[PDB]
Amino acid sequence: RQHLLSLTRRAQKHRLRELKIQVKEFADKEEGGDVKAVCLTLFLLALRARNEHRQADELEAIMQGRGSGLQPAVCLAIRVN
DNA sequence: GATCTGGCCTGTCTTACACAGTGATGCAAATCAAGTGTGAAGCCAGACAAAAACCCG
Repeated sequence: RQHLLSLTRRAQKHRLRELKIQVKEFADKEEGGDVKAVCLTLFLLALRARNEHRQADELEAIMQGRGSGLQPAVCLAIRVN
């Protein structure tokens, strides 16, 4: 009810229960059973309102499996060679 | 007896059998560290007007 960095996982849960309600219903009725992409783009927009295309591109990269992730074939290459 | 020949003995000669990987130095290239005011690529403005993909008489 006060802040969120100190509010725990379920404290935040009870804080935005109704946020979750609306977002899940709208998502799984509009995108035909999906919440990942809609919450993804929601956070992208709500952070890009502060024109932080650096973090936007970084998050789109981690969603695209390229950057600070080392896809398992790469780590396997390193362990072998 | 005298010699022939065949067997064994070395004796050379042929191909082959394990070196790139270690930690160190040492130069060349990159960057980067400030200065300070720029413009440029998007941001987003609620609301409005020309195209691709597919429904529809």
